[PDB]
Amino acid sequence: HMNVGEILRHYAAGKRNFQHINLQEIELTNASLTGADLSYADLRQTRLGKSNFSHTCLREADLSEAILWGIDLSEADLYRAILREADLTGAKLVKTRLEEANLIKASLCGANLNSANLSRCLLFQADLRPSSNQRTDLGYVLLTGADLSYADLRAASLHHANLDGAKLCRANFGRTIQWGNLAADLSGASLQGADLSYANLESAILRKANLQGADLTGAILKDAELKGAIMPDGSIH
Repeated sequence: HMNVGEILRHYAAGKRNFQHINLQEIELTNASLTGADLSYADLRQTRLGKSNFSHTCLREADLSEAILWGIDLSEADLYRAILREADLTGAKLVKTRLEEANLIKASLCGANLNSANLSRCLLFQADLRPSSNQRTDLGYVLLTGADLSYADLRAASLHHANLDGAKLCRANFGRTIQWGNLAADLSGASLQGADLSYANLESAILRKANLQGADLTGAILKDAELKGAIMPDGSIH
């Protein structure tokens, strides 16, 4: 049941073990707790904008409805963490470990998720459209077996992303007029056995993407860039 001065004093003193601590609603904007162990901690509705939580342990922590805009979570371990409806707009999520995390209704607009591990995460209705500053970067992200049903990925960059076995039902990979009319760019991505049914792939860039075994039932593929893509049947477009 800990306040700002308490945690800042303890961390300054060299304390790193904050497992299970209740920090609900705390404000730590612009501050650093880098390397702290916050496994199993309660960070719900915290205000952590622009803070430095790089290399933190946040295994199975609860950050539901937290304000995490522009947070640095690079290389943090968020294994099975709960980030339901968290605001991660413009967050740095480079090599962040988010395996089996709950990101339902989260905003990740303009976040950098380069090489992040979101294997088997829940991303139902998440917002991954551009922020006012940049498109969302999911280069080399692992989204294997994740569920992104209804997620909004317009203009997202997904170069070499792994979406194998992912559920992408009704996900939006189209252009956004707000951001240069850029479509989602899945160049070189793998979507083997993915469920793309009813997904919007209009003008999506699918060059050299692997769609083998994927379900395209009802998907909108009008004007998609398919050159070199492996089609569901294994043929090369």
